[PDB]
Amino acid sequence: GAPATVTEQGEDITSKKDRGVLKIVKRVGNGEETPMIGDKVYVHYKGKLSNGKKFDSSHDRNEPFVFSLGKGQVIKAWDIGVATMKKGEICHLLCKPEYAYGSAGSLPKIPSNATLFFEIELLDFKGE
Ligand SMILES: O=C1[C@@H]2CCC[C@H]([C@@H](CO)CN1Cc1ccccn1)N2S(=O)(=O)c1cc(Cl)cc(Cl)c1
Repeated sequence: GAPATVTEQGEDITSKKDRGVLKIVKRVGNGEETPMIGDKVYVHYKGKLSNGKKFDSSHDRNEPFVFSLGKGQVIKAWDIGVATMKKGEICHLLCKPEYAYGSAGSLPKIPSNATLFFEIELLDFKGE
């Protein structure tokens, strides 16, 4: 399925080239611009664990997830991955635990040493 495909065929987008964050662009976005550090970004997403279970979805809340990029408000894989996205892009992101919740996990939903899969749509980004 999609998690296997990003694992096997995704691009390593880490600066360290440690295959900790892998990406496939699923829907090509607009032009060339990507958000910059500190921008307010609006996304829709769904996340899955490696046992196949969906653990979260913004779509199901009927409102986007909003954060300021590059500030550690989200897991490292998201600061790295969303920074690569164009407006309107949809991507798949595979996040090894070192770029997510590590050995601690995040109870109740995220176990220890969890590789996470996301589908992310970048709706908008704006400077404040
Ligand atoms: O960094 C995150 C990432 C990436 C952005 C989208 C979500 C948000 C909103 O739930 C949570 N965070 C930040 C965060 C804040 C507080 C505790 C743990 N993580 N998550 S997430 O991995 O989907 C997530 C979803 C759910 Cl339901 C619980 C947890 Cl612990 C994590």
